[PDB]
Amino acid sequence: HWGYGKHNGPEHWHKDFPIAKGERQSPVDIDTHTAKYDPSLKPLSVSYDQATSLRILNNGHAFNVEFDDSQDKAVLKGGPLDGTYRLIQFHFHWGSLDGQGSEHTVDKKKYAAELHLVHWNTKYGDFGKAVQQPDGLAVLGIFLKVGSAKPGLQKVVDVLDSIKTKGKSADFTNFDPRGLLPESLDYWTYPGSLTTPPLLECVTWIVLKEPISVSSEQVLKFRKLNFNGEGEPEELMVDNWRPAQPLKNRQIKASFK
Ligand SMILES: NS(=O)(=O)c1ccc(-n2ccn(-c3ccc(F)cc3F)c2=O)cc1
Ligand SMILES: [Zn+2]
Repeated sequence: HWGYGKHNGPEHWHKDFPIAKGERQSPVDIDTHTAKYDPSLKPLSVSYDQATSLRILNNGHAFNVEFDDSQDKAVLKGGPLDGTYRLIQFHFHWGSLDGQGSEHTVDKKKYAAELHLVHWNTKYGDFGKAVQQPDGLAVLGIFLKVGSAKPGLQKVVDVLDSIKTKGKSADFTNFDPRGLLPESLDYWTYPGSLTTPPLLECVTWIVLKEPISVSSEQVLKFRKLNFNGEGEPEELMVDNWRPAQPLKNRQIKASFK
């Protein structure tokens, strides 16, 4: 099965998932000087006031905080998007060292981690139908750097001991994802893909310019998670990021200049 190891990592994925070599794969390097300001881009509308978190799950590749997406409770609209996209889950990618961990890069700079807030287009009725469509998903990506603690992240950090291994889940209600956002909603956007198998080319990527800062203690707690299940040999869940893929015939657009 695919993973992030020496024998099953990103360079192997194309054997089971040939779209890994496709025309709109993610992540990419964001070259800030070649991105083009698009004044027709609208400000993002992030409406998370009614978000209903349900649970947190270690899926063996990352941990997902999952939300109730059976009604328009937490939605993303505006920006480059047409229609309404519902928040289904968020997760992170992170490194074994503070100098790596993000999937997107900015002028080849790697951040310590990257947050992905995953949303699906309500015109397709459910998430599984949405991932089959070229405009099915919108993922809001936010970079993490190590510095001051992020207070809004601490309740995530504190539950991780309960989902150490693959397949473990825990109740996780009343979490407010607005506490994970930076001050500015300036962004870059491009059409791309899921960054893990099945690597489907269904994502409008929206990557925020402004990182959030988390403390060294917070990221150390991510690095104590395990890829393995309980009772299997322990392998630390670190470096669960795919490297930058070729931009090919794509232009990255900026909402700011
Ligand atoms: N890192 S990311 O681009 O934000 C990303 C990467 C992979 C996923 N992902 C993996 C499996 N699935 C999935 C789950 C249920 C389903 F019906 C279809 C899927 F593709 C999925 O959405 C979701 C998000
Ligand atoms: Zn992700």
